[PDB]
Amino acid sequence: LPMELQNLLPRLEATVTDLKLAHKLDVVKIRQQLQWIHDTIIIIQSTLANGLFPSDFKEYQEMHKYMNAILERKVELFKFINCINEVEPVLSHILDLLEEDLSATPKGNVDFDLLFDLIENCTHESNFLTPNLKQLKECIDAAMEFNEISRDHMDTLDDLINKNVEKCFEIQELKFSSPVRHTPNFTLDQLIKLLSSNNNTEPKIPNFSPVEESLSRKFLILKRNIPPIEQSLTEILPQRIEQFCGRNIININLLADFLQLKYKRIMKNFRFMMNEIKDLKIELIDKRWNILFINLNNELEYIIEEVRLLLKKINENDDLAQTIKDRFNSQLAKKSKIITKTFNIIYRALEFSLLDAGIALKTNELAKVWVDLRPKSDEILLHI
Amino acid sequence: ILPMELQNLLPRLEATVTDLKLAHKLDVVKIRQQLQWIHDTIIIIQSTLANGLFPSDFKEYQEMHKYMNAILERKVELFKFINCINEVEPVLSHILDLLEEDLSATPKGNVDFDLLFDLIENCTHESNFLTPNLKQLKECIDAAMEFNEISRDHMDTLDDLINKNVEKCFEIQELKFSSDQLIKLLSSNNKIPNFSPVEESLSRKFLILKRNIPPIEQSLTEILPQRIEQFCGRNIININLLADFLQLKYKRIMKNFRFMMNEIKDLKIELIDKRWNILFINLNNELEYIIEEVRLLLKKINENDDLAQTIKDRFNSQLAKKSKIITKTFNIIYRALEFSLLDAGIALKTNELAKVWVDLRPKSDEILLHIKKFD
Repeated sequence: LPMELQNLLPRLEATVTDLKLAHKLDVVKIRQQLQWIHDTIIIIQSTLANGLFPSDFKEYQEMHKYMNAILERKVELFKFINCINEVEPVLSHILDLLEEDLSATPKGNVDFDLLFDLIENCTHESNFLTPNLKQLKECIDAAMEFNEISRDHMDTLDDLINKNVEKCFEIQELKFSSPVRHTPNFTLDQLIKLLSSNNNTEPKIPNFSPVEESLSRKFLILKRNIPPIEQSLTEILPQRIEQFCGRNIININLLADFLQLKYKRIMKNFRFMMNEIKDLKIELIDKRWNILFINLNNELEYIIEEVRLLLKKINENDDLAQTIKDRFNSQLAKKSKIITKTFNIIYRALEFSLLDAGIALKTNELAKVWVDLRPKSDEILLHI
Repeated sequence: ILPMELQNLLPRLEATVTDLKLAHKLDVVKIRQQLQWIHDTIIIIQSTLANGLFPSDFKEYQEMHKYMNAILERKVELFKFINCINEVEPVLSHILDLLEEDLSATPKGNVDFDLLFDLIENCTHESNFLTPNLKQLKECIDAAMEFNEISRDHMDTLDDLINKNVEKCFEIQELKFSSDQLIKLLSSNNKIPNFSPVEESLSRKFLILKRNIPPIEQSLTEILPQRIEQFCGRNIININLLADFLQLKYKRIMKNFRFMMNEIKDLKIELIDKRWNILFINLNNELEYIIEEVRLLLKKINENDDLAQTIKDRFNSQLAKKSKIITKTFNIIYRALEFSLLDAGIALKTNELAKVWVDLRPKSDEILLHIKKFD
């Protein structure tokens, strides 16, 4: 934006630098360059007097664009302030030499000529200095950090949180797209085998399929992704508080105003994702354990009935062949053994507390009948 | 010894490992070793902090200052150190995403379980060590950086500068205590000490001194922000003591400043006010005497009647010449009242003289005006 000023800046540091590291008073040369600096200072101030520099923007966040504008050519504005803040000490260097060369015997009218010029630079120095150092420099630093907290920190966390919500959804699409649509039939032997696998290894997803091995793994990465995000939503409050008050710039009111809304917006979105994952955990764990136990209770109740029917038949028809009576006994033996293996493994399984109150009771209703029937089974297989 | 030196054995190795971890494609058994190595190294690093404690409650101590300096010496390296360990969680997430992309049901899954347990094993040690250590350590480095800036580069500088002003202030007085007319030059002027044309130089040395003050005085009201910021802003309870130390430093420097201010204010009276005062004391004294000179001259003319033309003409020319000086003097003195250089006190003496001269000047003037009539 300040094309005119860019052409001047290089000579400015060159002259200031020359003055900065000169020990000889060339009264003629020093006068020339000091006068130049004075005129150029005024020029820079007039161009920077709200032409293309900070003014009250309390009206709208259009200032965001002006901050972005600063950062584009921030390399240059930093260069300007560094030179101008060097001025006061540069002039002080010049002043010592004047005092050192200011012998009583000579008139030293040169000292007057230059001190008037020096103090002439200082008045404009002090006028231009206060806005650039106090406001412009701070505005670059504030806008630099504000872009960090908004773009690098807040925007990134929203991206992360959204991707966690999609992974949340991506998981459900795998569950629905599987051999087990819902309520999967199993064999009591296999139910034992799989239930017993889980006994041996917060809960984990049961293995209905090679797909469940996948869902389990995918869900584990999802569950581990959240804490860093949740850390950063308790840890961003400090960085948000610091800039919100510490900066004490004119437009800070508007910035903190905006950031508070962005944080509130993303915190809502965060709580949604947390809830979605909570709801998913119940589906992929509690529900799965529920249906498995419905499955158990179905087959358990049936094979318990089968056993009761066999007992009835043996007592009613003890007059039949030993081929028949031996097959009847071997069946009752085989069936009884599994029923107790089932109730044992059930009763050694932690997940029973997850179970819906209804289905847990069905298992318990079956349990009660089996404590009555097993002795009646056992006394018969005693004689065999 | 240095605890940093123990960690400095293998910091490059930790960075190297994560560098290749960032950009690894389809590495299985190799990755298992790499990850495991990092885990063990991290625990070793956690133990080094325990042996020589970078984060510790030294708040009770005033040896904090020593501890700052120690950190800043090797701070260059601690940034390299901090940067890699903070990168761990996101680096492993990339690995996990690569692992998740493998899929392949049971076969890939079995290896994946060995890996995730290893990865989450890295993270417990990363997160435990990483968060507590580096949070406080990074703050402490930044706090130490700023604290030395505000104490050495800002506060110590201003003390040096203030003292040099007091030295110059003193240096001037030694020259004042160790060493013509300005006749109408007074009238030309009509606050410049043009009293000693030779030592008009000393005033210019005072002028630069008077000009040096405000930047210093600016910096003593603009340091309060930087002092207030660092005082409360720092999260560490350790700041409380640093705040106390800076408050004591500031009050010490502020006393020295007010002394230097007073010293220069006292000096200004001695160079500018006193010299102006004596000039006008001197003029009033001359004025009184030349007024007297006139009265005697008037008396001589009147008392001894007949005198030589040579004598009567000399007497008259003196009376004329003396009267003109008296008014030139009154004129100058009363114009010093406008610039307000003349003390209100010595003003009264001039006024007392003025009154006697308004009674004599007619007696002077009648003599001269008869001579003026003659043509």
